[PDB]
Amino acid sequence: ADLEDNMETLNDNLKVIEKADNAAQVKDALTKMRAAALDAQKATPPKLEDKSPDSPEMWDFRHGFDHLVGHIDDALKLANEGKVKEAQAAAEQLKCHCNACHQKYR
Ligand code: HEC
Ligand SMILES: [Ca+2]
Ligand SMILES: [Ca+2]
Ligand SMILES: [Ca+2]
Ligand SMILES: [Ca+2]
Repeated sequence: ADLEDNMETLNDNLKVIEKADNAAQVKDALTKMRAAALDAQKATPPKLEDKSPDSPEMWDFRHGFDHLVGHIDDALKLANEGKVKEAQAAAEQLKCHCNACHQKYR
């Protein structure tokens, strides 16, 4: 549903997470993020123009959303187990996924 908007959704919900008060909020943000990541994973960034879905760049692109959903799952667990700050920290550790893709395909 538009790659810009998917990316806005991940960004945004990182902020709510840092600012959050209780796991239920954090739980909801990570939900939004996960869906965003799966939707984004289906799109074609401008730099990957006329690259066939079997190209390494488009494989690598889709791959990058896979590691990230993993780490979002791994953080959601902490959420459902009431463990806020540790999930608020796991969330921070997600910026490792953000940087790597961007530097390649933004
Ligand atoms: C590739 C597998 C990506 C990962 C993982 C993340 N981002 Fe991304 N982002 C990606 C691309 C290819 C682009 C450019 C889209 C375009 O319109 O050119 C972006 C852009 C953003 C932006 C800017 C959005 C805007 O208003 O134009 C933001 C704020 C952003 N991305 C955030 C973001 C965060 C917070 C991520 C980790 C949780 C993250 N992205 C991962 C590609 C990829
Ligand atoms: Ca746009
Ligand atoms: Ca924008
Ligand atoms: Ca928008
Ligand atoms: Ca905004």
